[PDB]
Amino acid sequence: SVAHGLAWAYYIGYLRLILPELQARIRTYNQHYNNLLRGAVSQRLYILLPLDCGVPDNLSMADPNIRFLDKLPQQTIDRAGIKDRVYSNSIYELLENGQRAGTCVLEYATPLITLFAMSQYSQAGFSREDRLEQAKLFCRTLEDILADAPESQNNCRLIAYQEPADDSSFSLSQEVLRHLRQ
Amino acid sequence: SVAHGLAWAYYIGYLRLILPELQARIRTYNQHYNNLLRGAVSQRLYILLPLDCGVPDNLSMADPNIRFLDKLPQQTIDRAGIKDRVYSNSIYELLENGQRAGTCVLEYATPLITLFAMSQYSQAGFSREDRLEQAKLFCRTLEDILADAPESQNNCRLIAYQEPADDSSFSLSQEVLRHLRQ
Ligand SMILES: Cc1ccc2c(=O)c3cccc(CC(=O)O)c3oc2c1C
Ligand SMILES: Cc1ccc2c(=O)c3cccc(CC(=O)O)c3oc2c1C
Repeated sequence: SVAHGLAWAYYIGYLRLILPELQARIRTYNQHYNNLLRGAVSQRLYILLPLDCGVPDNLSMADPNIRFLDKLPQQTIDRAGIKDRVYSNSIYELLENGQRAGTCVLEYATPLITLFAMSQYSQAGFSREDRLEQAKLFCRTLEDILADAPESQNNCRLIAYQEPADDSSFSLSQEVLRHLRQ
Repeated sequence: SVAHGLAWAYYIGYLRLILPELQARIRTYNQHYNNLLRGAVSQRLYILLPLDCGVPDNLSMADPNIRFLDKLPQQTIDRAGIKDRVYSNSIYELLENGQRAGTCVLEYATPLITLFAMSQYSQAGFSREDRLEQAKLFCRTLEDILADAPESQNNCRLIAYQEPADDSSFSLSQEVLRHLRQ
């Protein structure tokens, strides 16, 4: 199964690398730019999982109620298969009814890009129906990995959603706010 | 298939983001530091694919006839799912009888880390035998992808190899040089 392997790859090649020092990075940021923030970023990493596998080029453009505010200070990673790579995470403001309702570190799950690409390329032998099935499977597998994972406790949140196409009353910031509220 | 999706993920999420500007980065290196390197690094990316999926902490330590020389100039990435990310590549010295015999951009394919991990974790439901079969299928699938991929014509080379178990005296250094010499 591609989703099974993708979930493990996403965990092994990203999440178990980024999550250990994430809560430290967020506390550090909440220390030094506190005068600037007049608030506090939340502790967890919020990962967007659109089931249609539609990943935009820029998250800032994706919803007018989600707004880029700041970068976390970087993290260079020193491991096998990874040498001197610079990882950065972005911090977003979430608006509700014109007002700031939350601030969190937020990003899309990259393997959805691969699932989407696989459905476009004929050499991959992957249909658009295969795609939705695999995306749900990817979400559930990853969910299960993180439940039992030493690195993943209390510091990572999966936000999976299906977007109606295309009455489009959907709000991405509403969906994130629903998880943030806890 | 796990390998099928890992190969596509490696192409979609690394190789096609890195290959397009590789030669230019190398060409550019062969100038600014031509006086420092006193030679030339070859222009392709050499990807090591150990079938036993053993990927070392430091390649430099996998064979002592493989020594780290220098880093390439950095590339920043502007794609979807990957804003403000800094990628570097490494140049290695290959030794033969104590002297330099070649210079190349060299790295292990990361999905083999994932294949290895999956064989170690119960939750992955993935055996040692599953691992070797999938590693072979990964190489074949990746080959097929690169053969017809726009970004991957003539700037990439796969070095798949199987370590004998009888003699613990196989030479990665020599294997890489065997490809290099053409
Ligand atoms: C741009 C892009 C696209 C797809 C993947 C991916 O499938 C994928 C799968 C497993 C692990 C990674 C590593 C990462 O998210 O940095 C992956 O990264 C991808 C990236 C960076
Ligand atoms: C450290 C590590 C381990 C495993 C993968 C991986 O499986 C994997 C699979 C597909 C794509 C990527 C992205 C990359 O190699 O930068 C992947 O990256 C990994 C990395 C960076």
